Amino acid sequence: SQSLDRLMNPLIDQYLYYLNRTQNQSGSAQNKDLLFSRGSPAGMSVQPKNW
Amino acid sequence: VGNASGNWHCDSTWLGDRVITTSTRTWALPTYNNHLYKQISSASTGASNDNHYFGYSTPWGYFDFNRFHCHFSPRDWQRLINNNWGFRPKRLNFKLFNIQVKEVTTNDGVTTIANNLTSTVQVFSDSEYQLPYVLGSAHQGCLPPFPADVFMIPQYGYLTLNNGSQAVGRSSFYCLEYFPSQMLRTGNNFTFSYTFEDVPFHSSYAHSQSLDRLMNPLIDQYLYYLNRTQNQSGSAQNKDLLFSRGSPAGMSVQPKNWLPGPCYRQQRVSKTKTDNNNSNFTWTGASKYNLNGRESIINPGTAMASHKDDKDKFFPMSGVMIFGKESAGASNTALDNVMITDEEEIKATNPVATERFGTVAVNLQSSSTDPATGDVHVMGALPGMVWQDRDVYLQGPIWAKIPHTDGHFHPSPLMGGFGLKHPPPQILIKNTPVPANPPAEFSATKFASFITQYSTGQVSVEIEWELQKENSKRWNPEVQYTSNYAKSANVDFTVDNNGLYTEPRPIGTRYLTRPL
Amino acid sequence: LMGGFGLKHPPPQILIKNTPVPANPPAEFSATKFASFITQYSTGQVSVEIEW
Amino acid sequence: TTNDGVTTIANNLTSTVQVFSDSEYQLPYVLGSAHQGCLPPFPADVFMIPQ
Repeated sequence: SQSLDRLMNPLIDQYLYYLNRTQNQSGSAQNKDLLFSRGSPAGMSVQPKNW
Repeated sequence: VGNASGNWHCDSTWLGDRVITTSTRTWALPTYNNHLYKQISSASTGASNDNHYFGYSTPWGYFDFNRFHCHFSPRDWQRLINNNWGFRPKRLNFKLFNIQVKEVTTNDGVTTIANNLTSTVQVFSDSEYQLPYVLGSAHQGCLPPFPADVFMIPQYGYLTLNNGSQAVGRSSFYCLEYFPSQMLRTGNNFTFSYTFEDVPFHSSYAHSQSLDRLMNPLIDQYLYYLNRTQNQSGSAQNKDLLFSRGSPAGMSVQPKNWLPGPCYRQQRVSKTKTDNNNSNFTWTGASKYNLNGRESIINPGTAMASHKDDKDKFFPMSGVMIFGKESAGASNTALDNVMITDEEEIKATNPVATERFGTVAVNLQSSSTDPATGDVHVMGALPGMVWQDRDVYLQGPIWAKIPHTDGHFHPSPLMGGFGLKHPPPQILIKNTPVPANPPAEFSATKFASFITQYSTGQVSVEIEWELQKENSKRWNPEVQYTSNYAKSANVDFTVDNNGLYTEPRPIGTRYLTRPL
Repeated sequence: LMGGFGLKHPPPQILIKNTPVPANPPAEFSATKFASFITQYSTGQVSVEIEW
Repeated sequence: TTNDGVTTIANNLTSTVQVFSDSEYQLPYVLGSAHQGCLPPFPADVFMIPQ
């Protein structure tokens, strides 16, 4: 009744982070930089799984 | 009513080959979804066929302590590390007491809170694993690592078979109200005991030898191998076949007996942006798997080393555990607001996540320009493999329910920890709805006038951990986790002037050594 | 030096604390540190018997 | 609770106060220093508990 990639709770974020954006937008078209974000129902395909 | 329902049991006890940790925290639980179940999905949103979902939202909350720091203290975590080759869960004792149901009302700015003595809060344990298990996913809302802290109970929500923001017929909708639950008033309580299944000890040790370096550096081998196929002699090239036997001189060519662990190569990323390639390869570059159309990125996948040699500045794009930093944001946030784990004590058995596994032939040499040695970026299996698993961390996960299927492979939770067929069951809690004043004549319409109220109370969790003392005749001292004896304005793992507990950095468990 | 008796094991410290009672929480989860508590105090008697 | 000058005090029957004795001397002993906040020499007097 559940897909391996869809087990997490669709109401709670994760206390884990991951590399969100490596381009860094700001109006300079491109400016490298490193940014991270924590999992969320918003983006499930990028959350850390277990299997 | 006027009598305590339980005491504050929180402490640790060290007993030779066993340690018992007991934690107690104050919790708070608000009414969720206004006593309603709701259908949720990715319908009419940012879309993306790789982020679609279909599930439901329950008015229930749940207790979770799947984080190590919920039980062990920094000091305790240290004692465990510096002195034990391994450890495992054993028994579990859950207590729920001092139920305080508060009733709240507001009017014209005035907000007064009162006690609803004659109110109940429902609790039950899914000890049959009939409900969707959502503790395997490293979510927030667990017991605060700091005892004095107060936390809220996370809301329960599950997902089912979804077809792009649209469910199927074989999808499942569960009602938690269809479960027998124990109702508790202010003078009641709830206890529960659990027994962890038999699982292997966690590797709290680091190998003293590399898989490729086991042989005796003083003795040759009675085995030979093709040494040179060119044959030097002054004719530039003259074919011929020559063999030689292994020797300390050439260890990389000696016949071994085993092979490094599996490998699923990922892209490399430097901490120094100035060293990084341009563009946003976060997605289009990362490694992911394809599951029924919608493909998902791969977090810590195959247990592979983070960085090699000195290059401690590199790390897999999505092959390492990254924890927050108290004040860190949700979307933005730079390096100085995150903590990246360094899987290093694994370079002796497991390959490097960024580099290749090895090289393989691709053709023959029959008058054909040989060879064909091609790089390997994905392996797995092969009789003779030997590898270590991902290390656990103080703020890291603990256990994870092993999916019930026809088969699996080394069911070690990729995020680290223990894989349990029957893990600590989900403990669900819910405030009983108290309808406000009804009409004066019947109305078969669905009631919707409820008295807003919440509840608070304490909760105790006792866990017995079996240790595994170390037995090494290693002469030289060992590597130990220690605090910087140097002068400092802030003491690690404490509180600031504003009163806020912060965890300086993540801590592994592999410091002691053992011969491979 | 201030006078009295020197005890290796003197009368232990007796610590007391009011249990925090969180005020009405939100309607949706927030992993942020809770800070909305109901202000309250406590009073009572205390007896001490000593045989000299 | 207080509001617009109005200050009313009520009973929280369902409330608890925690107590314990450091009988193992694990915590810093601060009774050696002649501090104030002890039991009032006069029985009828009322005192506050030192922090």
